[PDB]
Amino acid sequence: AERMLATIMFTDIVGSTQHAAALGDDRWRDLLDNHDTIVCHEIQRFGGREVNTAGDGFVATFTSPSAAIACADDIVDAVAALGIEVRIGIHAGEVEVRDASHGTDVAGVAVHIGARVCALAGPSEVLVSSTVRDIVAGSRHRFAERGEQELKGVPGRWRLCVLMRD
Amino acid sequence: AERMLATIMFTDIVGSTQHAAALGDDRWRDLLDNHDTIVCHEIQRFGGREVNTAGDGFVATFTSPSAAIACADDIVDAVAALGIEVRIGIHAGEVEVRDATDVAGVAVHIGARVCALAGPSEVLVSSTVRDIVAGSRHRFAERGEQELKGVPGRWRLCVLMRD
Ligand SMILES: Nc1ncnc2c1ncn2[C@@H]1O[C@H](COP(=O)(O)CP(=O)(O)OP(=O)(O)O)[C@@H](O)[C@H]1O
Ligand SMILES: [Mn+2]
Repeated sequence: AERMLATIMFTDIVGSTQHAAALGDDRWRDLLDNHDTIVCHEIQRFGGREVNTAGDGFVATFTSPSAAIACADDIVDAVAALGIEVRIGIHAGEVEVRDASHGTDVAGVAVHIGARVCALAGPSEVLVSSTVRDIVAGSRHRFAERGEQELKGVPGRWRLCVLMRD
Repeated sequence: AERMLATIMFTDIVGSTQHAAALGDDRWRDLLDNHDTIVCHEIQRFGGREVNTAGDGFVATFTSPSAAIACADDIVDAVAALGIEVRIGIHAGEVEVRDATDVAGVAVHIGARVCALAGPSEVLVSSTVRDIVAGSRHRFAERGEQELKGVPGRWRLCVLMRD
């Protein structure tokens, strides 16, 4: 492995648990396979790379912060077409790449920060660390600043920004 | 090929974020790799089938609730030998079996959730799994009624008593 700079994207179906319960396993299952084939499609489209992909959501790394943001914005719309909303979290940082000619994985506190931003993201909302915003500054993307959302005893403090889509 | 009865095991490292900070990404990565070889080995040992990551953790299905419970208690000890503790959650129910091995259904969400309620080096299970192995050597202590989030009902959770 090597320490590499990367932009990490985390996806999560909103009220996924209530959803499965209000639907039944048969329909829930079908809805899941649709979402996965969709999201996985967008990610690959925008040159992203799926890393370990966990639960009712995904995790992917992009070599371009802009791409990752474009992907996330497109995903939010493509899944809303299924009746379900997704919440997305993005972060960028160096990470240990447990890479492999298959399911190449990643690890480091950067990964935990991403996952943590995803959890704070609202329905059909793309949330990102101020880190992600500063580093694409100069691009067409714009964001609104939420403020400081102290993260699970993580060293320092973090501000989060919502991508203003359209 | 359809709806199947299964015992699902969810594992997760306790305070995996306090450990990475304290270790630094380099060491955290190696450890993580040791843990994964260990857990994955126990699961395979006890005939389990990984429907594999719960991020910093695993998810596996067993055709025998007893086996799954024996795998989980062995795991708790084998990882404590690395300096880190795991929390484990078990549940049993029918589940939708599928593609891209993977499983799905509200039973998976229930498991994933009695894992999050599990303490360090603790094996937590739904009253559902205590009930299905009643008659075996395993014993449990009852926590009471929890309102597992997003879930209908109000479940009773039980702690596996280990030596
Ligand atoms: N196949 C799978 N493998 C591992 N985990 C899975 C999984 N399917 C679902 N999950 C679980 O789904 C849960 C993740 O949190 P969410 O799914 O976002 C519930 P929530 O955070 O309460 O959303 P909500 O507030 O909209 O109800 C985790 O417990 C996760 O491990
Ligand atoms: Mn969810």
